[PDB]
Amino acid sequence: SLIWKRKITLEALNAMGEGNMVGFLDIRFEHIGDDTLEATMPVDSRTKQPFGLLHGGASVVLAESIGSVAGYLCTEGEQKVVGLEINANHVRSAREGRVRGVCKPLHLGSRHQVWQIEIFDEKGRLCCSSRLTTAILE
Amino acid sequence: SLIWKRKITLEALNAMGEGNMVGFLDIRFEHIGDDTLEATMPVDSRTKQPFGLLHGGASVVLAESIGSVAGYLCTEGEQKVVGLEINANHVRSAREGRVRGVCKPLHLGSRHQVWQIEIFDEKGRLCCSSRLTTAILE
Repeated sequence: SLIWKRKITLEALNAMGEGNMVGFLDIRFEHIGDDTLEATMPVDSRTKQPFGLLHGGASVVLAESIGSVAGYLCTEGEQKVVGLEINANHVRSAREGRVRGVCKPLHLGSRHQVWQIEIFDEKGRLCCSSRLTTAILE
Repeated sequence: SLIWKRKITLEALNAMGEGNMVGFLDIRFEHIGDDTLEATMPVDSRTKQPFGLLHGGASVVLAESIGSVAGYLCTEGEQKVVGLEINANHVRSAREGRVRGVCKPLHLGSRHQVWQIEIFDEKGRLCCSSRLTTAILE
């Protein structure tokens, strides 16, 4: 059940975000499984909408940040991935703590990938369910 | 045609984002047409992915931020809107300057709305095309 083509530590994964949006929002990769990737993100002033709830766009930032790196980790050599389409349903609000995105593959093709990212609050309740489609670039 | 059911100034729209994600990303509402709403956002360390390009999630934050306010402005009284579903197609990268989101209605119903937000780079080229589906809550 090992999907990755590249090895990475959590440390090197987290180093990527410095000085860009992932770093700005304190998105933190927490777990690399054989076939899943997890990261968390705070529900705070940088990720809230004007009414004090997690911004739906911040959930999508989290989903795309995880899916894009998972996609890259399933390519090899100088190959890369480019995001084509992302979609999400917002099913429950969040207001505090950190939310966790859990990313698993739906398709790992030679030309495209599809990733499912589900985002949960600290009580394990689903707050957002998303899918990302990428193209592989040679 | 005039779609709005509430009056608001640009200054009042821009005040909403102070101390939350919209303000922190320097998202700025710039134009209220009779049937269109426009805001801009910088491509910088707050909105880039690790390779110097506008993060696709940042495009979705911009789209959801504009569409949510647009939706609200087409309701009345104590009604509000909640975002249900969002999708976005990433069609061109952006690397610097500001991008501009342009939000227009696809459908305004009594109980749900569908908004389209197109995001253009500083040269007017389409970079992201998104749809936001909202519910109107009493």
